[PDB]
Amino acid sequence: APDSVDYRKKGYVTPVKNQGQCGSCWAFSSVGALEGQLKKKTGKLLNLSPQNLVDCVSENDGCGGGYMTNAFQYVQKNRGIDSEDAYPYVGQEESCMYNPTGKAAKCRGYREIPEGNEKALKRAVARVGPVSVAIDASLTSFQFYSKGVYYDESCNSDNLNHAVLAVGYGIQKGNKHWIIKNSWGENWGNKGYILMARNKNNACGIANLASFPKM
Ligand SMILES: *C(#N)C1=NC(N2[C][C][N][C][C]2)=NC([N][C]2[C][C][C][C][C]2)=N1
Repeated sequence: APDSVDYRKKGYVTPVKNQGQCGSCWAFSSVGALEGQLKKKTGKLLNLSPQNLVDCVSENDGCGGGYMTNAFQYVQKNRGIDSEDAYPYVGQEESCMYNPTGKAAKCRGYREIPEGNEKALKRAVARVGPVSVAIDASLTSFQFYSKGVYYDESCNSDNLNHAVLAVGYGIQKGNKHWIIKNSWGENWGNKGYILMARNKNNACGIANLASFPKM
């Protein structure tokens, strides 16, 4: 263990989920960050509801994509977000079914990492916890990733098409990286995660759309 951190070993990360056919990566990413702050603030965490966000964040497009900051704003204005148990994931948008009795967390706003600043993202991951981020995950090599530290210069930092969650950082075999939680199931990548090159010119745009909720 070098100059690094891995929140999976600290109870700040819930099990890896599978968004299914639905383009809800942004909802899983948002919930992931919210869950981390729930643990930081209260000492306990709980699977929050991605469906709640898919069905109720009108500024977003449901299974057609969306932004994490919009989700954080919703939780704030809504005065809460339901737990997974109270508002189960069905993988398809349905009418907003938010129920305050199932509230499991709330937030008072959010902060965005300065665009392209990986040092700032590193500081946020160390001082805040899991951070919602967006990347270019369109490359076939990204999708079939299995191990090691992913680095492909063909990645387009101007084409963020998938939202994920930075749950740590460190170094493998001399290769600095970010520990990334995806939402394509535990069967994807390495147990649901991917190690992405860190301090390599903001590879794949990892620090271009990073944010976290405030509690
Ligand atoms: C996720 N999952 C996710 N899915 C989509 N789409 C739209 C195009 N067709 C597939 C489903 N879109 C987005 N948008 C985000 C990309 C990363 C930056 C914030 C928006 N996410």
